[PDB]
Amino acid sequence: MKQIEDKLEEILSKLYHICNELARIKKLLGER
Amino acid sequence: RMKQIEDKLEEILSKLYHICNELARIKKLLGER
Amino acid sequence: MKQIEDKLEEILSKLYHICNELARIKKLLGER
Amino acid sequence: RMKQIEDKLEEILSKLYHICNELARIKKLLGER
Repeated sequence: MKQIEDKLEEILSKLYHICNELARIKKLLGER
Repeated sequence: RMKQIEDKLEEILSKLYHICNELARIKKLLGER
Repeated sequence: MKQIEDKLEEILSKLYHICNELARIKKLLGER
Repeated sequence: RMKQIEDKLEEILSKLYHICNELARIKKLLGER
């Protein structure tokens, strides 16, 4: 169960990296 | 057409933020085990 | 706890929608 | 430049599939409660 809690933190960190990268992609497309 | 992609990325980012909040909420409930 | 299991199924379904849409976006960009 | 975006979307999709498998693995472990 703690292994699950630690996995969730890990997954959340990965998702924040993805959000940052999608925002970068949306910027780049916006720049033309 | 590129504006439609941009707008969809914006929508996908908001959905992903919602998912992150829900998974954070789960994590808190597991720390209350 | 079952509420958590049901939330995870819900989140997974949403993520599969997102994957499908990103693939559509990658197609569209590829088409020029 | 557009090929770099496409390649990054491909990388992000593979990361999201990995996340989906990990969350499915959690879900199974919660059904074994």
